[PDB]
Amino acid sequence: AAQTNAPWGLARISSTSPGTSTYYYDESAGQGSCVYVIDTGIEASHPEFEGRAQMVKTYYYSSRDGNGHGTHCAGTVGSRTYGVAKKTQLFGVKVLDDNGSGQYSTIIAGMDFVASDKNNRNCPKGVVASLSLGGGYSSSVNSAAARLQSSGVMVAVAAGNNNADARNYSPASEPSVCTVGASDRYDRRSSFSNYGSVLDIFGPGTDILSTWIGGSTRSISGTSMATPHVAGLAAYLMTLGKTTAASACRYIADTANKGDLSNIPFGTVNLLAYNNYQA
Ligand SMILES: CN(C)c1cccc(C(=O)NN)c1
Repeated sequence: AAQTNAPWGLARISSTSPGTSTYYYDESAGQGSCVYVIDTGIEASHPEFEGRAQMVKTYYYSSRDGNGHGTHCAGTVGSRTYGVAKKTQLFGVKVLDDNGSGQYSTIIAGMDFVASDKNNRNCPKGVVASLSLGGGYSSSVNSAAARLQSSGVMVAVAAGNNNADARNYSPASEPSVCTVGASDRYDRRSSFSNYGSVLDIFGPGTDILSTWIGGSTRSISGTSMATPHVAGLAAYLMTLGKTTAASACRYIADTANKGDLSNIPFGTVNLLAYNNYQA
């Protein structure tokens, strides 16, 4: 399948060169997989989700996304126009308030929730969790992400946006999950992207167009935007049977475009997520 005039990040993950405009992908499109977006919520009513999104848990007074961040990330995972895996099932877990903030205790509870709740959902091709969030180093937060991965969920987490070593941030620094840095449309490390040995992979993160609340769209930037590209890619590859939740991060690194990014500090992987789709 081909989406003409796609957002640059979708085109990038289906190309060995920057600057293309068509997103090429297998038509299975992540059908049969499920991605939990652990964030500010998801505006499931957005036409771009086509009924494939639903809120399953909130830690606040409402399940509504009153911010937009979670809706944007969910759109990059699986919206029709802006998503990597256009036929996946999206589940929203609201651990962040409408200002985009959340306590670590709540974020941990949300991860534990997904590890259990997935045992109650039909996800025949497997389960992914996308965590476009974090703060300073916490062994408890890292352990919660490790538990979620161990339970059989492909966990993708944002590296963080401090132009610093991700070893000092969580859940970014948890080795057993998939830590995602951000790149721009010219194949440069995004100006804000964290780096370091804990990173597994880079994805498109500067100027990413996706869904927003109020049935809208907008372009924003962050490792929060790169993370759902990788989560959606994992769901897509799992539906194709090429990998599993336990092995998807390594498979994505195995098959990435290698050595093509600039301003990668020595000791950080130079790997850009790539779907390797051949029609
Ligand atoms: C919104 N910010 C700064 C953000 C976004 C995504 C991740 C993080 C983090 O600290 N990860 N360990 C921070």
